Amino acid sequence: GDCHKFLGWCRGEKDPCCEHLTCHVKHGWCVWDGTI
Repeated sequence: GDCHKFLGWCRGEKDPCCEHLTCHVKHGWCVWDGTI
């Protein structure tokens, strides 16, 4: 189950992202999270 690439496309889809990422509904692309 490959993970969506960074700054990909989340809008319309409801699937998980790569490590340290979260499907952004508003923006519409996986963004960094947890690493700070």
